[PDB]
Amino acid sequence: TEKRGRIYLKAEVTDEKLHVTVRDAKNLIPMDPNGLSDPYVKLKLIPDPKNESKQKTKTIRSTLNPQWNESFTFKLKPSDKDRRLSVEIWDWDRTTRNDFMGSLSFGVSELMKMPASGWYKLLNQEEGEYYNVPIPE
Ligand SMILES: [Pb+2]
Ligand SMILES: [Pb+2]
Repeated sequence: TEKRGRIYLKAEVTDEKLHVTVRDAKNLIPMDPNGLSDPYVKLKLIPDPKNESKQKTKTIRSTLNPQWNESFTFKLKPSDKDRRLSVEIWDWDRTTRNDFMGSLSFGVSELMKMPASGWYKLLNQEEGEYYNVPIPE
Protein backbone atom coordinates (compact mmCIF):
# COMPACT_ATOMS: atom_id res chain seq x y z
CA THR A 1 0.00 0.00 0.00
CA GLU A 2 1.65 3.28 1.12
CA LYS A 3 3.06 5.76 3.70
CA ARG A 4 6.42 3.97 3.95
CA GLY A 5 8.76 6.77 4.86
CA ARG A 6 11.48 8.39 2.81
CA ILE A 7 15.12 7.86 1.91
CA TYR A 8 17.94 10.29 1.10
CA LEU A 9 20.08 9.20 -1.87
CA LYS A 10 22.63 10.53 -4.33
CA ALA A 11 23.13 8.71 -7.64
CA GLU A 12 25.36 10.02 -10.41
CA VAL A 13 27.11 8.66 -13.48
CA THR A 14 30.70 9.70 -14.23
CA ASP A 15 32.86 8.06 -16.91
CA GLU A 16 31.00 4.74 -17.16
CA LYS A 17 30.60 4.34 -13.40
CA LEU A 18 27.40 4.78 -11.44
CA HIS A 19 28.10 6.10 -7.93
CA VAL A 20 25.32 5.78 -5.34
CA THR A 21 25.31 7.10 -1.78
CA VAL A 22 22.66 5.76 0.56
CA ARG A 23 22.50 8.26 3.38
CA ASP A 24 19.54 7.79 5.71
CA ALA A 25 15.85 7.04 5.81
CA LYS A 26 13.10 8.41 8.01
CA ASN A 27 9.74 7.15 9.22
CA LEU A 28 9.95 3.59 7.98
CA ILE A 29 7.14 1.17 8.69
CA PRO A 30 7.32 -1.12 11.70
CA MET A 31 7.98 -4.76 10.77
CA ASP A 32 8.72 -6.46 14.06
CA PRO A 33 6.90 -7.43 17.26
CA ASN A 34 8.80 -4.68 19.09
CA GLY A 35 7.41 -2.04 16.75
CA LEU A 36 10.69 -1.29 14.97
CA SER A 37 12.64 -2.88 12.13
CA ASP A 38 16.23 -3.92 11.26
CA PRO A 39 16.61 -2.23 7.89
CA TYR A 40 19.14 -2.68 5.16
CA VAL A 41 19.13 -1.52 1.57
CA LYS A 42 19.55 -3.74 -1.53
CA LEU A 43 20.88 -2.04 -4.71
CA LYS A 44 20.77 -3.75 -8.11
CA LEU A 45 20.81 -2.91 -11.82
CA ILE A 46 17.69 -4.60 -13.17
CA PRO A 47 16.98 -6.80 -15.03
CA ASP A 48 19.74 -8.90 -13.43
CA PRO A 49 18.92 -12.48 -14.55
CA LYS A 50 22.23 -13.95 -13.42
CA ASN A 51 21.96 -12.08 -10.12
CA GLU A 52 25.43 -10.54 -10.21
CA SER A 53 24.85 -6.80 -9.51
CA LYS A 54 23.52 -6.91 -5.99
CA GLN A 55 25.14 -4.73 -3.32
CA LYS A 56 23.75 -3.94 0.10
CA THR A 57 24.22 -1.71 3.08
CA LYS A 58 24.86 -3.02 6.56
CA THR A 59 21.83 -3.89 8.65
CA ILE A 60 21.02 -1.38 11.40
CA ARG A 61 19.07 -2.99 14.15
CA SER A 62 16.05 -1.64 15.99
CA THR A 63 15.36 1.64 14.23
CA LEU A 64 12.85 3.21 11.86
CA ASN A 65 15.24 6.09 11.08
CA PRO A 66 18.50 4.47 9.96
CA GLN A 67 21.62 6.36 9.02
CA TRP A 68 23.79 4.15 6.82
CA ASN A 69 26.04 6.70 5.12
CA GLU A 70 27.38 4.12 2.70
CA SER A 71 28.60 4.48 -0.87
CA PHE A 72 28.55 2.05 -3.79
CA THR A 73 29.86 1.92 -7.31
CA PHE A 74 28.65 -0.03 -10.33
CA LYS A 75 30.65 -0.32 -13.57
CA LEU A 76 28.28 0.29 -16.48
CA LYS A 77 28.26 -1.52 -19.80
CA PRO A 78 26.46 -0.57 -23.06
CA SER A 79 23.46 -2.79 -22.31
CA ASP A 80 22.77 -0.73 -19.18
CA LYS A 81 21.01 1.82 -21.38
CA ASP A 82 17.96 -0.43 -20.89
CA ARG A 83 18.41 -0.99 -17.14
CA ARG A 84 17.32 0.68 -13.92
CA LEU A 85 19.01 1.16 -10.58
CA SER A 86 16.63 -0.55 -8.09
CA VAL A 87 16.84 0.55 -4.41
CA GLU A 88 14.86 -1.61 -1.92
CA ILE A 89 14.76 -1.38 1.86
CA TRP A 90 14.19 -4.76 3.55
CA ASP A 91 13.92 -5.82 7.18
CA TRP A 92 16.60 -8.33 8.24
CA ASP A 93 14.97 -11.06 10.42
CA ARG A 94 16.60 -13.39 12.92
CA THR A 95 13.76 -15.92 12.87
CA THR A 96 11.75 -15.44 9.69
CA ARG A 97 12.46 -14.76 6.04
CA ASN A 98 13.44 -11.10 5.53
CA ASP A 99 10.55 -8.87 4.40
CA PHE A 100 10.08 -5.84 2.14
CA MET A 101 9.81 -2.28 3.53
CA GLY A 102 9.88 0.16 0.59
CA SER A 103 11.59 1.03 -2.67
CA LEU A 104 12.15 3.11 -5.78
CA SER A 105 14.26 3.13 -8.92
CA PHE A 106 16.01 5.31 -11.46
CA GLY A 107 16.62 4.72 -15.13
CA VAL A 108 20.33 4.52 -15.91
CA SER A 109 19.85 6.63 -19.02
CA GLU A 110 17.96 9.22 -16.96
CA LEU A 111 20.64 9.43 -14.28
CA MET A 112 23.14 10.00 -17.07
CA LYS A 113 21.16 13.06 -18.16
CA MET A 114 20.69 14.31 -14.60
CA PRO A 115 22.12 13.07 -11.27
CA ALA A 116 19.79 12.31 -8.40
CA SER A 117 20.18 13.97 -5.00
CA GLY A 118 17.77 14.43 -2.14
CA TRP A 119 14.80 12.90 -0.39
CA TYR A 120 12.57 10.33 -2.11
CA LYS A 121 9.23 8.78 -1.20
CA LEU A 122 9.36 5.02 -0.63
CA LEU A 123 7.03 3.01 -2.82
CA ASN A 124 5.64 -0.49 -2.82
CA GLN A 125 7.65 -3.32 -4.36
CA GLU A 126 6.04 -3.36 -7.81
CA GLU A 127 5.85 0.41 -8.18
CA GLY A 128 9.41 0.79 -6.99
CA GLU A 129 10.82 -1.08 -9.96
CA TYR A 130 9.29 1.49 -12.33
CA TYR A 131 9.64 5.02 -11.01
CA ASN A 132 10.65 7.32 -8.19
CA VAL A 133 9.02 10.31 -6.48
CA PRO A 134 11.29 13.11 -5.29
CA ILE A 135 10.00 15.04 -2.27
CA PRO A 136 12.04 18.30 -2.31
CA GLU A 137 9.09 20.22 -0.80
PB1 LIG B 1 10.21 -8.89 9.62
PB1 LIG C 1 13.43 -7.70 11.93
